[PDB]
Amino acid sequence: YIPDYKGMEPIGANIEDLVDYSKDWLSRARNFSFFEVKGTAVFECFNSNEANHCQRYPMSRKPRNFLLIQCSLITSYKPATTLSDQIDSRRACSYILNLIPDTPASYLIHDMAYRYINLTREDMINYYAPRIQFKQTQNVREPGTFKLTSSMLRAESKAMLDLLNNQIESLNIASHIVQSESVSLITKILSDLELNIVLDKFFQNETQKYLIDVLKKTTAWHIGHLIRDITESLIAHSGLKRSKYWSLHSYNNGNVILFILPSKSLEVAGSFIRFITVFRIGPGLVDKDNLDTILIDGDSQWGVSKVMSIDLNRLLALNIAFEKALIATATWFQYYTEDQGQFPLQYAIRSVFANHFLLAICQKMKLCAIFDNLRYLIPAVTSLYSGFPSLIEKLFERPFKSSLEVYIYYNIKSLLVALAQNVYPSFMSRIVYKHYRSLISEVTTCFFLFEKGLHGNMNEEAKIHLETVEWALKFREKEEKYGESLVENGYMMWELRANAELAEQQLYCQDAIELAAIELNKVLATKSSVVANSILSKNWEEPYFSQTRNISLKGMSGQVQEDGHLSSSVTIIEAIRYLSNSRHNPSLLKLYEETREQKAMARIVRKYQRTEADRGFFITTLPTRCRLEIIEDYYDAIAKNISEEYISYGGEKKILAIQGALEKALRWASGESFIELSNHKFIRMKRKLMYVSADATKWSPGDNSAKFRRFTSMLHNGLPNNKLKNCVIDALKQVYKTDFFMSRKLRNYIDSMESLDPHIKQFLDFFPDGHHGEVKGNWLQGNLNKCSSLFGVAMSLLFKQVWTNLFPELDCFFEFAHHSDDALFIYGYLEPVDDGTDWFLFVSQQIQAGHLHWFSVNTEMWKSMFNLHEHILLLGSIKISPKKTTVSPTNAEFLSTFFEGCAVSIPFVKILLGSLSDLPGLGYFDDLAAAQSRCVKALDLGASPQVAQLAVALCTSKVERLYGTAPGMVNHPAAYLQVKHTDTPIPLGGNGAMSIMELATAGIGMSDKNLLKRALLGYSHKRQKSMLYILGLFKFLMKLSDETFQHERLGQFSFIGKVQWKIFTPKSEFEFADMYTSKFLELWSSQHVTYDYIIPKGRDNLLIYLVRKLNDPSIVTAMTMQSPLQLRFRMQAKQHMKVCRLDGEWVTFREVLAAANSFAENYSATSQDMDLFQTLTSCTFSKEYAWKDFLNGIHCDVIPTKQVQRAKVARTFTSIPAVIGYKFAVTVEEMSDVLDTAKFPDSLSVDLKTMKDGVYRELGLDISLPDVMKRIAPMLYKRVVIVQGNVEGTAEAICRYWLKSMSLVKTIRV
RNA sequence: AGUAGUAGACA
Ligand SMILES: [Mg+2]
Repeated sequence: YIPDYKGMEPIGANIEDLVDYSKDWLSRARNFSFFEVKGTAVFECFNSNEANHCQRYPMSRKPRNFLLIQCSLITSYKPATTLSDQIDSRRACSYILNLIPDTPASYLIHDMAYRYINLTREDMINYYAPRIQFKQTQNVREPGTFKLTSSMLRAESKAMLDLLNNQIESLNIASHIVQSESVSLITKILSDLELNIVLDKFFQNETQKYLIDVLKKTTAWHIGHLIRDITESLIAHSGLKRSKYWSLHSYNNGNVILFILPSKSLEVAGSFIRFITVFRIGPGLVDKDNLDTILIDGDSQWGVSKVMSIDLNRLLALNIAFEKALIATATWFQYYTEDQGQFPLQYAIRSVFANHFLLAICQKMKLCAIFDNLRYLIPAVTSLYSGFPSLIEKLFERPFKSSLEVYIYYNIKSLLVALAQNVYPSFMSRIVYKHYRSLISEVTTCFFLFEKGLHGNMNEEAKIHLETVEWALKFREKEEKYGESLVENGYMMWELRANAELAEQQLYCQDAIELAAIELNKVLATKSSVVANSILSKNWEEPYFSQTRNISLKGMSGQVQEDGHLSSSVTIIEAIRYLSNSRHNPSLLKLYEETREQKAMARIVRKYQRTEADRGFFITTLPTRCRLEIIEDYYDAIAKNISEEYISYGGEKKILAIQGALEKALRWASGESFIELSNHKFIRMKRKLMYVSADATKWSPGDNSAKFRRFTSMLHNGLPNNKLKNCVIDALKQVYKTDFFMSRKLRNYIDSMESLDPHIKQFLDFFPDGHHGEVKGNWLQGNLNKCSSLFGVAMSLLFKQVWTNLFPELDCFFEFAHHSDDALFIYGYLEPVDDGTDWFLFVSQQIQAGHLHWFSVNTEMWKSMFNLHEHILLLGSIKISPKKTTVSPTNAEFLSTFFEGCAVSIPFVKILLGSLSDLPGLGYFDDLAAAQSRCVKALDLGASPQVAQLAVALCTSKVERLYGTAPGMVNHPAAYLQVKHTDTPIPLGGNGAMSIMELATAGIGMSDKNLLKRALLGYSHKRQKSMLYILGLFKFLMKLSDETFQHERLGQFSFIGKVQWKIFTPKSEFEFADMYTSKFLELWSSQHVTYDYIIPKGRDNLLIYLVRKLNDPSIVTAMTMQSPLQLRFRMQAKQHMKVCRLDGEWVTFREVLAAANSFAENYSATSQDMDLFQTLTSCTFSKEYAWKDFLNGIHCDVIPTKQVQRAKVARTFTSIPAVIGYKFAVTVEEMSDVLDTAKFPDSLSVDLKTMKDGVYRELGLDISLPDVMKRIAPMLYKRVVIVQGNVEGTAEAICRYWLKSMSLVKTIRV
């Protein structure tokens, strides 16, 4: 009933006071926060920092290791097999036993080789044996492992084993010999890595000859395949049962030997696989200084590497290193083609590929940090004004331990000085780009070559708490200095006029807040009805827990335990706990009323990102989520009506909106300006633009949340009262003070440290009880993004109003874009046309008339614009970053996107590289669909069709080897099915090879429908046995879909159906999953069919619906699987385990294949199946085949005219659950719940009448039948492309554009 | 010995 809360009275702020304050503030010279970019300045910065660096860190004489694996190749590489491994291992051990060991590592490999060569015939039989026929032996306990006890170890090998189970220096970058040595070493490595050892046709001319056929002969290519084999062996050894034993593998005809030492299993957290590599000395990933030993022979040298301990993250990174480098070099290839208008030469391509492969091999945190610095440094020295001195000072705040670090520093220094001298010379080549986009993209690809979360876990666990503790302490000092009331309620403007120090972060001006709210109300009042309806269109009377966001599997804080930590749970568990302990299902406002007295609590956990410092995100408790949901719903509803706020936009509508803003800015500058003159005359003026790509320093931490309260009390909503407004203000008051708990991991770490250094003592003092402290003002990051972004928009509008009042004679222009801590400001200013006469005189006349603030607009008035905008933003506790903010007349950066004028450049390599890590863990069909979907998303984001096709091939191959369905593997369909690999349905291991264009247009499930059409046509034409077999396979798939339940249906949708996979089974079975028996759950699902499409709105039925949710196969899998645990997928999927679902039991994929074959061979085509398949072929091809028909029928001819590049532009591709619920509703509670869910309960029947007819026409099926509509319903619930300028928004034109871009350098006419 | 680190770790 929206309980009445205390409101806040206005204070009557006057815009005249702020205008006169700005008049005074602009009469003095103001120091610009940025520095001009010149070659001499950057050179001086580098020189000073380089000379000062030697005092920061102790002298180091030995460069540290940078290569994770050391190996070498002299000949072409062949993939390893079992027999090949056996013969290679025998030959390699024969070679090794003839060498002389001197280091303990050489002694250890000698002992391992002796033990392996002294293994019997039976041991060699059990060794290499598949899991089907493996039998335990005295020496061999696992298929690929042997035992090597201490009775068979020398003194040196045992010494090495003891070594394994036992301030930071830096090199001299200032030294000119250290740089030379590092450059020589890295250059030698790179040079030896380059040593040579319809769309399909276009791919053949271009992507094969100049990209694939060039890099296929390189040493890097074959070394990458060898690294894949070695990492596959190490992954196989990392199993929970195999890891405690020794292992010996050989590659390249016995030239490379991998010795795997006993290791902690990689299924555990914080474990390392330990291994040694012994190889023949030659070209490749060789670092002689960091090699453990070199054993000489009769003109043969054998490099023995150190013992390397590698974690799961780096091992999985190394496993896909070849594909990573390949996609990176292909992206570089396309970008070079776009920039230079020509294909790169062979030497440059080989160099780029070797550089990418070296970067992917060296998965080290320090190189990642260096590249993270570089991706910000490059925009700094390429701008007009930037914080490049601070960025260069930050680049030197690190020790350079490895040779690669010194080499990269050398290259970075050279590139930055050359850039600031000015044409964009490349960082990893010797080409001169014409566009800054080519350069920034290339270095961003280099940055994305590093996997996320390479940081040290223990250090980062503290580094994520440090900032929150520090800024809470700062807030405490501010409260002590100025008083609690002044800090919380803000300072008045008359106080700022007396104390100019008041303008700083965590302090705000009440007058500024009110004036900004007035400026926003000037827009909000012209759409009062729209704003009010949007507010009322929220979940204000809907029950709280009947929302998907309220029962999700995302993290949640529980209650303070006996030890004092905050519990870890998920949202659904807390929802079920509250519902069990409650009597009804409360509303959002009711839930806030019940839990208002409890206090906001939070924890911080790692985000696991690839930045130099890992930011952490906060997990709060339930009442905190209620308060935040109230505030964020209110402010999202209000902010949807503001065009300068960009979080409220869609996922990719932001790019379109910022494009429109840029067109407005460029249209304003197209023209001229006129300044009236004393004697009714006019001084002409030229319009100019200046973009500020701005970041915000400590956007949430250095903030005061109370500033929102008054803002909320003054923002215009069309509601007829203040009840909801007062509730939002109350909720904001209830998040002002929060409990911040430290993680138990950091707590135990500090508890294990005995004595404490002073900084750790200062950090620990923030927590009085030792577990949680109190944070004021700071709204936790990602909790009030919409509110704070709208507040920043309001402050920008306040600056606009103040500046307009300041200079009514000046017709300046302003465009503002806010996305929280990201901002894009566009200042349109005026310059004298001819010389400066009649303008300097005019400004002097204005000064002589008392308008002293005109001193700021004498020259470069955009500087004064930014100064005043920054000051007014600081009035609202918003600091523009002095380092991360760039100022430029041409180039802008916003939302990870680069603009040059109005052009758009989105980095598509990020999602392309993430496709290689795409693993939903739900099945072969689902994972293939996800990978292809991400490749299609890359195509929409600017990837070329050829590069997208290459990534599609790589991702499909990766998924095929992941699930064992590729030819020669155990789950290959051809071994058990009487059909071909390409004629098999995809859910049954069918071939995933499919062109990118059809996936982009037709869809993801096109392959199964095409196979169904082929089988139907064959059977209806000549009645083959093979076509009847394929139809029987489709029938078998349809049976499996019927065996499942409607409420258990996730992932991609296939009408034919697919196998159901359960992959991860928890050992604890979760909480609240046993209060209702399985029989009860299935009977309830049988007798309550309305709830397979809607959520129950009553507590009694919603508790059952939620307890049933904890037993979904896709829920227990997703509630226990982590991002890298795809490691386990190499054992229980490829080698195969009890994963798939068949006949109400969990079996292997092999059992599913056998059952499919048996059902398909004994299959007869009936009339019902005939009609069903006919409808499927005649209804899904009425639109999808038209895409295939459009692509096949069209013809492309290559015009001899050379391709012309152009600026890119973003174009567009131009409730039902309640309906099924109403259809299936029988009981009174089901009807009530579907009426509540439905927005228009009265029209529902008519809607149902429209649903039956619409499906009967478009889908050719009647929803009156239960099974048909049950199959149809998942599909009934159903894009922005970066193209060239001439392409229109019609969906028939974007496919045409893709066909035109089928060739990278040639023009195509259709 | 590795990863990591001017927060003491894996161990
Ligand atoms: Mg920015």
